[PDB]
Amino acid sequence: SEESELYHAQIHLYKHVYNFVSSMALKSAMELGIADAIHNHGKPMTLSELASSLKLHPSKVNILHRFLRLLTHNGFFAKTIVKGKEGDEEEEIAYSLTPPSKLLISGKPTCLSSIVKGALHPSSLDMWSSSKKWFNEDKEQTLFECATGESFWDFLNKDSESSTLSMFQDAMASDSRMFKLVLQENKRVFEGLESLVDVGGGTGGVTKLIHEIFPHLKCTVFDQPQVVGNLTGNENLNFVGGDMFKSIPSADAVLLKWVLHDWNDEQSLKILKNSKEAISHKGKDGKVIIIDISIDETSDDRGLTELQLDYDLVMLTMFLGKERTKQEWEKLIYDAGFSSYKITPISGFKSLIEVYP
Amino acid sequence: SEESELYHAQIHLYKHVYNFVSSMALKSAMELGIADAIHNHGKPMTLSELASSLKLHPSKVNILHRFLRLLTHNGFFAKTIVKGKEGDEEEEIAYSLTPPSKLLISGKPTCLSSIVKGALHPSSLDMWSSSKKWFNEDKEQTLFECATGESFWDFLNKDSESSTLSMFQDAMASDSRMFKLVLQENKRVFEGLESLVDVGGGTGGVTKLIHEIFPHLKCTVFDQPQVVGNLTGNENLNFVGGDMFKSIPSADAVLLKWVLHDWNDEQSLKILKNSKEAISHKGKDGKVIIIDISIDETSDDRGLTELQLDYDLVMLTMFLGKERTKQEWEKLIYDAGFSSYKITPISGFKSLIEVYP
Ligand SMILES: Nc1ncnc2c1ncn2[C@@H]1O[C@H](CSCC[C@H](N)C(=O)O)[C@@H](O)[C@H]1O
Ligand SMILES: Nc1ncnc2c1ncn2[C@@H]1O[C@H](CSCC[C@H](N)C(=O)O)[C@@H](O)[C@H]1O
Repeated sequence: SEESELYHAQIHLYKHVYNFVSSMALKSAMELGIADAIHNHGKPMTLSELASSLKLHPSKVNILHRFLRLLTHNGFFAKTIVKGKEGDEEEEIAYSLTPPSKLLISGKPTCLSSIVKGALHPSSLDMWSSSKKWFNEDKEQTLFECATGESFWDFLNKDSESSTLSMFQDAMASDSRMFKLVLQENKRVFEGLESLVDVGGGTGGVTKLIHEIFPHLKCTVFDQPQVVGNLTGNENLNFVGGDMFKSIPSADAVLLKWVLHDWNDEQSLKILKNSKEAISHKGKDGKVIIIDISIDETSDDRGLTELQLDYDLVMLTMFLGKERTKQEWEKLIYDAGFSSYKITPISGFKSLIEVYP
Repeated sequence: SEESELYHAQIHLYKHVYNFVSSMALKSAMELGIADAIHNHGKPMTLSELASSLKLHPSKVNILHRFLRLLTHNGFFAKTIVKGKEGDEEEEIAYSLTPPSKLLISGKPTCLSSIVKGALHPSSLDMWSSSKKWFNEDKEQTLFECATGESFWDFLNKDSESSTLSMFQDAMASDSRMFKLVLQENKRVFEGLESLVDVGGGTGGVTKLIHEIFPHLKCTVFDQPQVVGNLTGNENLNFVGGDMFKSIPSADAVLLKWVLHDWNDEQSLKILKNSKEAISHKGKDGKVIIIDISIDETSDDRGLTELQLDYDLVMLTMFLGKERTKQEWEKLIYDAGFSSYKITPISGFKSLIEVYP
């Protein structure tokens, strides 16, 4: 017996084998618009009612039921027992939305539909059939290039991929929108700030959001001369062109939103150093705000670390990109000269790091 | 704040969105033969050593590392810290197998490679791109037929699918082999039995296994006249042709291995009734043994119920088949007249039901 003790070993194995089914079940739920239907019904909905709302063929009803059962077990729906109308139904089960599923209700600031649709789009999953060829080849490329022949970006730009591109940029907009919510949920981060520099803020889209929640904050959008060049306006809105590797505008705080996952530790350290100098005049009152993923391998929420590692693997297979771990984030901020830092989990699995001198 | 409280809602949502990545990571691990390599090294293996064993290009090494990190987090590998050979390596991490991964070592009775390879084969995953079309169409068919145009079985039989068919029948054999292990791990089930009837035992493949662990048990392979017709041999081996819906041979016990998930409750009840009569002469000493899936929705091992529900969904999308829940198994055995029953979990997520009169 000792050693050759299966079962515990098999349950674990199969559990990971069939994980994909849970994702496909969620995918279906959103592509069918179950949340919108129940929400529009605004009252626990019955299998028949939902079936009728989705205008499903009678043969597809029991398929809806099967998907509902699993999804309910996965916490995307709550089961209720409802009345019935006399000579029919007797005792029937009704379904209600749950916080997780409410995120799938469209026409709402919190809708994450487009994002889940892109994350589970065929162009995101089919490439995996080339994983073995990808591991054993001599060419350095993304798994997407290996399986498709072209890079992900070139694929979207094709003419026969017009719709695919609309979907992904809908997800992109949906992601930048959610930032607004991050601001709303973490006002204490920007509370005692008189000014802020949005490094690599491009045309000022993100600053605009910041201004929607904090109208009085003096924001200076910093980017390259060409990207900013002209642009002006507002007493609290600022556009200055320059090079973040040489110097970044002084302010109460420095925002680095999605600007460090593109640079290596060397280039990232210089940016952090220039960031510390830009707040240097505010002394121990200034702070650097980093918005990027941080994987906490030693976290107690194993599921969250796994989700983070999952995402990181998608960045690898699709773009050959990487996210940093909490420790390498620590090394970076300390090697830059800061005294402490505070990580705040945001948007499911992302992070908001507050760095203090 | 109340109601509009995200985060907890998002972490849950994304966790299910990106579940597929864990499956693809396991898929890679087996297609690369990481377990075989470490096992053949028979000592915790270093990233370099494994990289060299897999003969990976230098550019693919860091990809191996990324996949290893996640898989380790998912418990398929244990990290160790090893020596190093002087002027190189310094302190390097080594990887060891875990019970779950040891299941991937080939040339062993417990190897579940072929099974995981089929379960994660493109012919098993690509069809999901047609899920929306499948839900909204009027034709009753499997998701595989909807996306491919042909049934799963016809696909395997094609000439251009010779290899695909070898893979799936390797998985089938691998599954029937594992039964031998189920027997070894549950001898007390067949311990006090003098005889046994293997209903729908076909040509006696499964009885052969039963005879390997229990040489003295009198087994009578029961099936249709044509499938058995001739076949004879052995004092403890028996072949009798007939119809299980009319009557099944008497014996100390009746085995129903994968024979009930093909019949509806009506046909399944008749088979159970005829099974009770076949052991009727042994009184309260006889038993009916059912080997088929049982989903325990109220189980405390939520993960196992989810895995079972996952599998059940694959049977739906690929064959339009179904597995039963523990309660509907209960209704069946009680409506047949039995007094009690005992469910024993086997092979990861399957079940072995012992039914008593
Ligand atoms: N030397 C440099 N100085 C300042 N900005 C630079 C730079 N090199 C590149 N960039 C800018 O880096 C930005 C990276 S993208 C930054 C993302 C942005 N804050 C968001 O929320 O989406 C680009 O807008 C690019 O123009
Ligand atoms: N009326 C009947 N009586 C007995 N066997 C029947 C039958 N109708 C169909 N079968 C048999 O039902 C079996 C279902 S498959 C049973 C699976 C088998 N015990 C295993 O371990 O793989 C077939 O072998 C088929 O020949």
